[PDB]
Amino acid sequence: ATVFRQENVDDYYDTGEELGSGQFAVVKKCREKSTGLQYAAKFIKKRRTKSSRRGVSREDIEREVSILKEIQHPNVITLHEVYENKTDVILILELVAGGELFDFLAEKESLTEEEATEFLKQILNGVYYLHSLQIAHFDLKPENIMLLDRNVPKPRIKIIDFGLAHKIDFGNEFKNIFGTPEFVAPEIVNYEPLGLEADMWSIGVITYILLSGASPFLGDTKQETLANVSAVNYEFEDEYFSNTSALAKDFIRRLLVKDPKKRMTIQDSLQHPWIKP
Ligand code: NA
Repeated sequence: ATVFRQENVDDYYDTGEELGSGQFAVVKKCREKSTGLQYAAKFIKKRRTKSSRRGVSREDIEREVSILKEIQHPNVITLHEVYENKTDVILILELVAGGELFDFLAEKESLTEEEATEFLKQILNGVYYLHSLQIAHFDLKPENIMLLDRNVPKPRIKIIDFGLAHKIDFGNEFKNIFGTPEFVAPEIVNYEPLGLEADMWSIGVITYILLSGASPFLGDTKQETLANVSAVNYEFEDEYFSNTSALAKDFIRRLLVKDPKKRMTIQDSLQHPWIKP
């Protein structure tokens, strides 16, 4: 998939407001001239020279593009097209316009656990699909859980940002993953082999924040946060978890496990009685 479209994107699309700014990536909304349809345009700066640390290596760009090219599931973002100029690879992606799931839930007046599980189940449906493809996201956190559109009765969740996604064909991959300290699994912290299990840890962190609004492993410095992850230093603070069901804590307890091989699997969690009683 090395040679992308080499036309001027401005010839086929108009681009407007910024939607996100990753490092080495900016996302602008855009409208395809030929169809009227709107999309997100992710501009990934190529490093262009192996010595340059301003940009993303081609290998990383090709990895995200071929993982996106493979997936097609209602709970996962769709890739429409890819362009490449002399500075950027441009990913034309499905426009996800409902904002962050947590933003949306922040505006709810109330949230039972029951309501919370119907949004969480969507996340699990999309991860299940990814893992059935032996694809690990590695960057699962609230910023990458979007709503297609909030103004729908029950909105639909979209998993985004496949910049760390990997096909795990050997049962582990061995490389350093630089994710978000609060959500990466202990094995990412300790530069050990990584698998689908790491996403399961991240899911356990999300569920925690989702039910308490507190971050389980968050410390006063980046290294303390990492030390908390690796030590599995978290507690169900009664200040945040007094009215939280036991079945919910058992769910969380089985995902926040340092030994990945003992961590609950995606299909186990879909069968967990907190998810389907
Ligand atoms: Na579905």
